[PDB]
Amino acid sequence: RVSTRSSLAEDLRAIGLADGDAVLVAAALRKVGKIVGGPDDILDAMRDVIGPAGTVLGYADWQLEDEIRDDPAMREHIPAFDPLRSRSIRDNGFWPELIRTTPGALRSASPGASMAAIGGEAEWFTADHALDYGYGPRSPLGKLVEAKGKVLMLGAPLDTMTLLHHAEHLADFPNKRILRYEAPILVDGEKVWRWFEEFDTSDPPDGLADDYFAGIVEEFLATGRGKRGKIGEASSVLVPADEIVAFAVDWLERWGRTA
Amino acid sequence: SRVSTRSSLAEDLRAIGLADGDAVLVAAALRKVGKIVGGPDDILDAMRDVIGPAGTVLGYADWQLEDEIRDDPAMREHIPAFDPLRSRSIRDNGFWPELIRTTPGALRSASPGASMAAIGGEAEWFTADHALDYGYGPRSPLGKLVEAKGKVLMLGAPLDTMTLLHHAEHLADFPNKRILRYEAPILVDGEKVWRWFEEFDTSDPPDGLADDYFAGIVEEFLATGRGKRGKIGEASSVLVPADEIVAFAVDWLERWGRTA
Repeated sequence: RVSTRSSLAEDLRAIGLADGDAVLVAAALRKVGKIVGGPDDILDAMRDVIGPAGTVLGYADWQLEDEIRDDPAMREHIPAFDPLRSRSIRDNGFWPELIRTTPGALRSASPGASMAAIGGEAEWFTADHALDYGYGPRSPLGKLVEAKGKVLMLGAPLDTMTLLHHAEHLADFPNKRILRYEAPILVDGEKVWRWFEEFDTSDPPDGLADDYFAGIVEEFLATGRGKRGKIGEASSVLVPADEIVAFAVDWLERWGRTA
Repeated sequence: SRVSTRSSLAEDLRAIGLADGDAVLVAAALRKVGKIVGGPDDILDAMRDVIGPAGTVLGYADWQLEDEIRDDPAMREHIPAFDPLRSRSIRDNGFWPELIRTTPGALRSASPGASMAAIGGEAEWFTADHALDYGYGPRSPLGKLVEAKGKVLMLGAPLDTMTLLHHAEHLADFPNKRILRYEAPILVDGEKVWRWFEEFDTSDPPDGLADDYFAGIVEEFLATGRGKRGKIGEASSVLVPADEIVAFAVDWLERWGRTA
């Protein structure tokens, strides 16, 4: 069947979205199916279910492709990171670009961990995003747990749950990989190369698989605290950010104590 | 097999004919340009560097409607009205018009079928007072482009996608000019109100002509030496004065209707 802004609203209410919720969404918009007014009907329906006080987020990142790090003669030609002009990454899909390009949207300043938010608390999730360790508490992810937010996997593969990288920052497990890279950002309004360091989110900890987030999400849904539903034609899940992070921290700490 | 930079694209745009201050309507196929360092925005950034802050880059936006609005009924109330701020550009000619519209500081026309995204110094002038009915006539950024003696750059896109020539279809005097009538939801007094539109049909060539007959008119105009070709990145491009090819397409169409 075709999905409308009214139809998508009922599908989002059924899966467990309410007024005032702040939900981080990673979406594979192709699985949703035919929509009348395009994929904007999804975002418009969400802002109707959660209201103007609710907030919708999306993992923006940016198109850099690691050709900046050690391809000199590119350095003077790589544009600086601008949280107003830098396009979001196309790895997980068009959904982060849909939020950012929507009028009235905002975008945090940490290049690797940048989130595109829109809604009443969009000014709060994007503000004061730490550059180094951009997945820690001083990030939109940590504020999503602090605000008891939700996460909706709109047909996207479950291993793409970026929120669980915030659990990697908190989990006490031995030998985390410290990733030090150099990226160009805007310092005093001009392009300046800053040295960054964070926990390796491009590769899992030594031992686990690249998609070990998928097993953590499937284990959490087995508890019943999560909800599974369909939005249009895309089978989706909806989990609380505060519980699945604490569930993943215990998952990682339990796995790390085997030393 | 070379890569293009913001500085590299600027020097390529200067050789094709782009200069300071002038306006340029761009229909582009960004894949033909090849690898670019800072993404496709380097193309738009390079133009605004060559044309200066007073120049204006325009793009044919239209909007996503897919003609499912046409007569599919009771799907009528579910169609969001046309918003020159939130309705996205059609994706059939490429990402370029949406690249301009989503760029900060850009504006967008008000005629749904013929809407145009513009950014630059005179972005306010080109997008203003765009007539809903006959959105390709003299009261459109196409007519304002001819008035300001702008240019048209075919950045890898096929020459039959030069939208400016639709403005010449409106000006040319040839018999049996088809008329397209349709209704689409727009914004009247801040609310969605359906409106019947009347315009010269642009989705089909007039009187059994080739669907790509725009490409021939540009190819014949380029034979006069009045335009200029040149590679921008790795894409063969065509820069053409806006006023001269409209006068060329008018005489081409008027003499064609006479010969019939």
